[PDB]
Amino acid sequence: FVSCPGAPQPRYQMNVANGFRVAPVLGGLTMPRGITLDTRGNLLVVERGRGLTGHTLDANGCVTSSKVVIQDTQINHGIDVHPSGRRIIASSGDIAWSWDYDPATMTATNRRTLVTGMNNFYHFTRTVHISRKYPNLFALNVGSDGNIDVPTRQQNSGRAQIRVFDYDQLPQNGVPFVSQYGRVLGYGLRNDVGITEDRAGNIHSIENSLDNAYRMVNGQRRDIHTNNPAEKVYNLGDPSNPRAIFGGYPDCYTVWEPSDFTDSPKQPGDWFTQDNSGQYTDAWCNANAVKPTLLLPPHTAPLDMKFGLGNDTNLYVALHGSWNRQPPQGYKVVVVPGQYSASGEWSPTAPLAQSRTAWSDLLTNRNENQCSGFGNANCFRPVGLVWSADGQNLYVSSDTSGEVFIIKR
Ligand SMILES: O=C(O)c1cc(C(=O)O)c2c(n1)C(=O)C(=O)c1cc(C(=O)O)[nH]c1-2
Ligand SMILES: [Ca+2]
Repeated sequence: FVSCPGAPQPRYQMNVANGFRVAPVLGGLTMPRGITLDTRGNLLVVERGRGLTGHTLDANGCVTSSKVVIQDTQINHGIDVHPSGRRIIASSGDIAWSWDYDPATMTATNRRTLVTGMNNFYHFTRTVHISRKYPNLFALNVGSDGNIDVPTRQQNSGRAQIRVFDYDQLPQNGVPFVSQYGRVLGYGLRNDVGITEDRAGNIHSIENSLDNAYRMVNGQRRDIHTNNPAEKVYNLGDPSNPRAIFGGYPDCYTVWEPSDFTDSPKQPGDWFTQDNSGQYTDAWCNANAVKPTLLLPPHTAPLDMKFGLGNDTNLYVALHGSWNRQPPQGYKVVVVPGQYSASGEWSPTAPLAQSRTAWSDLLTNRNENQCSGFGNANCFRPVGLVWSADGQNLYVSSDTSGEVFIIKR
């Protein structure tokens, strides 16, 4: 395999790990965000500002034709296909809807309003994940309204949190996100755009953390943003038994670089607060917040993740790349090694405190540190991931470059 028939050349230099090949399958798309595959293996793409587009595939996984499945200017990221293959769910910043779906023709009909009132202008993606273990259940993310959204201390803020809804219980015209139907799976989660599940049905989420981090040291503001805080994954567990896991936000953040913490020694994965005073101190975080399972580098901006299939026991993560770091970093797909229990529960191989070095590059730009976005510096910016059912092809969207790629074993 070298390339897909009729597909455009990649816009940018793309390097891949040993044993893989990469090629574009789609170009010139309008802000392609979330992607998935239906039950007949067709590719579905949210083209933010256009709608859901549907793409038939050949035996190599190349795209042969495209059509508009949902003509809608408001759906802006989230998309999933029910395990039955006969329903899809997609969202704007404000509302999640379902449609009846027929994979034979990639046709969406009979729109139904599910969940309402979610809009904010700061973090406006509403990631959708339908539980594969419990197919009547679906999760929705609502990120914070602001870098440090203090009201998110309360669950009933309806922000920086993921709720699980039972489709079969929803009134016909839908429900507010903050309602008894939206059961809090995790809160204190700044912006958890990437959501997936392991083979046991546990929900794992991945977080975009704090911008412009500082640490108060003897009353002076130390700028620690270059290498703090960590991006991170949470294991939110069984979505049929939601328990409102507290992830720490808006007060507690996760150490990436310990050398930024001179007042008292820290390890990667430890909690810190910006001020370390009043009620919400470092010690308070230790006693009250649930730790993530693994770390990824500051500002890398994970937007999706997917587990490998079959005998591939890795987690794959799309890192959109930073704006709040000099030099920039991310702009890649990475691999995190792990293992499964007998029941299919995934865990990373590295202990949390050793996880800074545990990931590795799968798909990269020429040099992530060269990706400023001014002049000729431009890079592909991974957003969405999906594996083919045979585990041989991994699709990757890049919103700002208008591309979808296939990574082939
Ligand atoms: O720290 C950063 O440099 C940085 C970069 C990006 C990015 O440009 O994608 C995001 C974030 N942070 C972030 O915190 C966040 O919630 C976020 C959401 C998105 C998105 O594309 O949906 N990008 C980013
Ligand atoms: Ca950030």
